[PDB]
Amino acid sequence: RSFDIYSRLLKERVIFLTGQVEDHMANLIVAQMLFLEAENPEKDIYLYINSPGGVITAGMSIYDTMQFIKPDVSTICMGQAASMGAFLLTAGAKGKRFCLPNSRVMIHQPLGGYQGQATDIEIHAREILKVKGRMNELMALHTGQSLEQIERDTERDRFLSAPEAVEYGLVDSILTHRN
Amino acid sequence: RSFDIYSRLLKERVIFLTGQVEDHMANLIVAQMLFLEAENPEKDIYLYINSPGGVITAGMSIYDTMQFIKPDVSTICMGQAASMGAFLLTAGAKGKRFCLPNSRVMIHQPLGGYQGQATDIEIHAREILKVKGRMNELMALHTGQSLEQIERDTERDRFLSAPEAVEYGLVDSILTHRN
Amino acid sequence: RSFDIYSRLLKERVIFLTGQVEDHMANLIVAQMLFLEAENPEKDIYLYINSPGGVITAGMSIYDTMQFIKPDVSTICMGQAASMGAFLLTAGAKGKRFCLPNSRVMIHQPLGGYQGQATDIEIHAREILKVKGRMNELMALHTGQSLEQIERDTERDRFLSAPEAVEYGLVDSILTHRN
Amino acid sequence: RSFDIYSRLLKERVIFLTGQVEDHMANLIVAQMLFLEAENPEKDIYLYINSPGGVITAGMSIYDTMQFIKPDVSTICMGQAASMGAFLLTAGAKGKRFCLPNSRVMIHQPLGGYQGQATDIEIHAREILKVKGRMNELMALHTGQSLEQIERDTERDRFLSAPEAVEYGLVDSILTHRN
Amino acid sequence: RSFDIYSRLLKERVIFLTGQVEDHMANLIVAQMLFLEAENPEKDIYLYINSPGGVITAGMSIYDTMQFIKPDVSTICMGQAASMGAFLLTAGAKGKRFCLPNSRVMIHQPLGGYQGQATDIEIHAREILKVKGRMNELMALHTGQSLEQIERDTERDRFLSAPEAVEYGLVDSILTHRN
Repeated sequence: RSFDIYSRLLKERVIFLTGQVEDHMANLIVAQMLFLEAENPEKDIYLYINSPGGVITAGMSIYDTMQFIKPDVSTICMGQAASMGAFLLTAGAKGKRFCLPNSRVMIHQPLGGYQGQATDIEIHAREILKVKGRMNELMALHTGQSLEQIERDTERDRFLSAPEAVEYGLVDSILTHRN
Repeated sequence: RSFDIYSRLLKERVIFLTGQVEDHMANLIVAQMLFLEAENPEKDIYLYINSPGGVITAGMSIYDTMQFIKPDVSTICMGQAASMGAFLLTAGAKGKRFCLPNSRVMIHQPLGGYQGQATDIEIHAREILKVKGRMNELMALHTGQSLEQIERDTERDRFLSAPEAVEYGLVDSILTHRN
Repeated sequence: RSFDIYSRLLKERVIFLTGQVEDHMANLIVAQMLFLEAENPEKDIYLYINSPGGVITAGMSIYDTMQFIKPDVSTICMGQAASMGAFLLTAGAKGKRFCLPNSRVMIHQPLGGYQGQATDIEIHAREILKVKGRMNELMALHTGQSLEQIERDTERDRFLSAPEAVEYGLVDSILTHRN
Repeated sequence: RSFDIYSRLLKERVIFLTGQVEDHMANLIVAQMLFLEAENPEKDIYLYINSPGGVITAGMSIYDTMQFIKPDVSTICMGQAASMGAFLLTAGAKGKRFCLPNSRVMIHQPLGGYQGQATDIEIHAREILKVKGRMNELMALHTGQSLEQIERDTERDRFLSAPEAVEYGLVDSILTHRN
Repeated sequence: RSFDIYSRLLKERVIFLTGQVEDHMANLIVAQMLFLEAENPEKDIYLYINSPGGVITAGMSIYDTMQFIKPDVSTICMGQAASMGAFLLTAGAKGKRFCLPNSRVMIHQPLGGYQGQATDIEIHAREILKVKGRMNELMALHTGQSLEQIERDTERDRFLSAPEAVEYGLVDSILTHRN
């Protein structure tokens, strides 16, 4: 009886990624993902996305589980998919990634901040550059775009309307009307 | 019986949109729409609106779900419908957008801001202005008012009574007594 | 059923170690493991990790549990698993420790701090060294390096990507894709 | 018999695929497979492969036919399997793909070339890419690697030894001695 | 025996049209058909096609022959069927035109060239124009589309995947497995 709306939508194999991406909320998407694999490792899974990004590693826990699990993971971004939100979005299974008409996307680069000794600082700094780069490769690969474009387009906050994210390979098309 | 009051009204295809428009409440509304559509994609969906407005990207996520789903979304304004609230009110299926007798409407332009490097400041400013356009075009369409007209009317706050709102074209008519 | 997704997943014998490691969530993990050993001391027990590190005594309460129960413990890594979370990872039963593709490890030495009289400062100072003392050996032993290598490698913060993770013998291998 | 050693070995349901891959020698493979199918639809077919690759269409006419026919087509790699030779190698029935101890494998992306007007250059440029894309998907399937693991690794000539090719999902096992 | 494999297959009414289309390999195809019509003028005849195209007149001796003989020539494309190749594929008996999964099709208008006195060039180009006219007509026919539609689609090389091919009307369906 729509006792719990989301639990109910989990029976249509739909999952919601909303807001701040961080460990726990991420973990709750993983746990859903896995649960759906088992309930049926053959049917498609739905990941709706309206988020501004967040802690990356947490963000990556979702990503790897989207690949790891048997079923294809379709993604539909509504409202906004930014930074890490844009990533998991374009990480949907090819041909199954969407954008509602006025949703909007944003890309940019790994953000961070360490504090301590010079020695330690080079350590964590070298690390963020590696991640900055991997994230760029994994993005080059899901978008079909060169490492040059990503690198340039992601050095600074960059926005895309629904048409443009399609035109960029980020999502495959625009769902305008449930026909 | 009436355990959970809202659940039961969701069974009468009634969803409430109350207060500030932000990611998590806007998301619980979209899910209500998806659930209602899944249960019966033909009967209209009734959306009551009493909100002061809020986060645009969160609003649009509601906007696109409304226009997406096959079922028509009848929007009803009680109390007030400001900014993103008015926006969503004027987006109910043409013909089924209402205002209870004393609800109130106000409209304006997007509010926001950035902080950072001039370069980054310019990217974010053309982006909110890119949205201002798209938002103004969309207003024009739903109300029938000309783009160029909605602009003049949105540089500043503009209040609308139920009557003037019927005339501005934001709503179709006034609901006074259940007949 | 699917009231608590973590509850349901606990059925497939899957336990999650998530976020900061401390006395109460650690214990919650200790109980889930104990609970499984009762429901089948023969079937494997899965333990997902995405921890940024935590407290030591509490970390051990777990460790010592993974070693005390009869069921084996396959640790899988998603997102990250620093400090105590890298330990517990490489503490999984041999050949059943894994790192998803973009997950990341990071190992270092026991952080702490004390306050008060000199006599006691030495007392707790001696004690911390003994803990690092004992921590390093166990790392060597679980990984395979020499109490000296491990030693080196953990004086400062140190990262290892998924691959570099196996090579150092922290994890048996990169848990690729549900095949 | 021995009058014609290959004809004699076809009787034992064995087909050799040797050297450059082009329409004609490929047609002959397709014709030996079609022919074996017609003689006995249930018995395996052994496709020995020692090729440096060649023309992709010519090969695809061999991959589709391989999959299409009812019999299981086991693939044995001797000497070398590169490019289209490695694709076809990995395309044999699951479990029934092998390598001899010193077979060496090499995978890489598609090669092509067009000459003409920019407009036409466009079509051809984008078709070669559509092809690289379908090709990378199929290598994902038959290997278990993720679409992104293959685009990554085939981005450039990658050499795999017998055990690495087993360890990678290209072939199922290494045949050393007949027993 | 299996001395000649294309012969054994001929007995199964299978004819291969491989690579370049020209008078002599065309004439061989044509005679193979007349032979199968005399054998048994009722049974279908299968024609596999893996060809980049070729000389038009040589192609029409094949086309006119397929239509002329009582037997229904089913057509099945492996690898690729470009230009006159694609023309012939779609010229197969109705409902009896196929494409294996990853075979590809390419369509386009007639190519040619003359050398001489203006008058002769006039008489010759006029002619290549009559042929384009008839080539397009016959394609509209066999595929279902309309004259206007083809000429549009065919002015420049155009690629079609097995699916797109069926969607377009060149082939009736995609053969995937022997059921």
